[PDB]
Amino acid sequence: DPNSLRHKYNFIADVVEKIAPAVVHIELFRKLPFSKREVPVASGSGFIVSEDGLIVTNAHVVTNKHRVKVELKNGATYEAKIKDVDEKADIALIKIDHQGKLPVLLLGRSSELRPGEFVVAIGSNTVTTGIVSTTDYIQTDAIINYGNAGGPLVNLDGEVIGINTLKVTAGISFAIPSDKIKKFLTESHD
Amino acid sequence: DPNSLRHKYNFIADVVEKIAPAVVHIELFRKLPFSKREVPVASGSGFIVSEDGLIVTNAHVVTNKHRVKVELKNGATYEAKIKDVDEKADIALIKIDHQGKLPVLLLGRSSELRPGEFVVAIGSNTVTTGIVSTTDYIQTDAIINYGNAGGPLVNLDGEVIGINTLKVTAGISFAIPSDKIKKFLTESHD
Amino acid sequence: DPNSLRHKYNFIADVVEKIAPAVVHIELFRKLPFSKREVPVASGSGFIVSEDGLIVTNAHVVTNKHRVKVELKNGATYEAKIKDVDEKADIALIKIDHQGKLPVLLLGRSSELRPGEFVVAIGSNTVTTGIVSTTDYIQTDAIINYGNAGGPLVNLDGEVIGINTLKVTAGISFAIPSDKIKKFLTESHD
Repeated sequence: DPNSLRHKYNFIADVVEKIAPAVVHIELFRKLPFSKREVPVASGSGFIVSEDGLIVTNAHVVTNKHRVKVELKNGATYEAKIKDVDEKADIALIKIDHQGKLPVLLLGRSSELRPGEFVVAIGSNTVTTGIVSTTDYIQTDAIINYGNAGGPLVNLDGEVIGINTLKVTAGISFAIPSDKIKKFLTESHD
Repeated sequence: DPNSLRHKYNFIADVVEKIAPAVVHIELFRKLPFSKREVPVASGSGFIVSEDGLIVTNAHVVTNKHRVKVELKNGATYEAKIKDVDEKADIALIKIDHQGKLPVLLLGRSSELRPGEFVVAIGSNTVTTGIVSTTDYIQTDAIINYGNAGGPLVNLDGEVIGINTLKVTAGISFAIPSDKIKKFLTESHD
Repeated sequence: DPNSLRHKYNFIADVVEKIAPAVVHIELFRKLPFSKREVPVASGSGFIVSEDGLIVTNAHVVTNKHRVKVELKNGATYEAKIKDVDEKADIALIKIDHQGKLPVLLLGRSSELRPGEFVVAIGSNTVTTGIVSTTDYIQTDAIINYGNAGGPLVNLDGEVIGINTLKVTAGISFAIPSDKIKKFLTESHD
């Protein structure tokens, strides 16, 4: 039955299946006090914004300090390189040397978001959904935790319209807008 | 693409765009101890149930005590007047003298709610959504906080079927039913 | 208007109306210290997986210890009998002697769940909804509390794809999968 409710109405499933591949797991490693032996300090999610392997996450998953390894949905790990890390903006860009063209999430214009729009908050995997709760930051219903922090908050078209953050206020989560990411990204390409 | 998921399925956005104008921000002001100088004690949301400017909220946003100012979505502030405040019912009615016909939210019959119905919880702006979790009060999934307390909980037709309240139990929010509001409202018109 | 949003899009209401009858309220009673006088120790939900009145819940609503009474949506109470209680699996099967064929929830294959699928978490009544947050246990957005613990987590077809559990982690609820239930159930029929 394509007249069935499950087929007719799992539009979030449809979005997640489309974006999961471009969402990646990031791990921050620090060196032990007087050792050459590094160990993971921070873990998070990010996503790919370019075929050759540019990746964006927030400044908490990645900070210029440490060493970063990326792991792709498929399960191959990759030493990643830190191209830029704006702390004020809470955004980070890293690059991995992948063999062949990668899958990419396009950015949506977060000024077009309408209050009430469904969005999907996704990481590495773990996915929650909700709506845009306010027209800075984008606020939302959707739970954000360590499973999806750093990862994208997307609209029903599969367009990144935020980065998930762990800031929460009275049940409401906060994400950095894609418009800040657009900005950040163009000012790095300098 | 009107075949796009974002167009096809943002029905909550569609409801919010329709009701936002009739949802208003209320502020309760008290006089300082021995001064003529008043200051805001309480803040909340309400909505309009009549063109000339009758407005309903709960008895926590407004209580016969203080002084109330209303601010409309558009941003004009207005001294509001307290027409009735049932404490047992946790409902309040106030009136503002607006220049011209205002937008109005109709009441739905909250006995018709079916378990599982999507409802939208809205304030001033900030919006959350969920479902009716139980057939007194209407219980629901949707987060209610200071952003939308006092404001309406509506059904997918844009009909007020509750007032948002800050009572919460094991994750579940409570709203005063429109049927109590209908009651309250008719017993005031006395 | 069947072109109305409320008619067009309350698919969760539609599912809940279909499954509510097969969802039941369970109560665990223990004997007072040196008395014949028993009193309720635990309360929960379950559901029916057979016309003659087999019922499943988790091992927390029911444990081989106590005495169990079932109450049906309609409101008739029934002494229930404990047919099997796997503690490691956190599943329990009980049987009630009902007069006539009861309504039954079929099991879906929880390996078919896709991340993002809407599911509905239901008890006795109280209902919450969310999505599958991870491909062991099924994780989800939906609030699970005492209102629906023990009860089924279902997919949009009305197929039980989990049992609701009170385990929670960073906002995310856990349910025992239908595939474990299938397993459990066939190994009991021994």
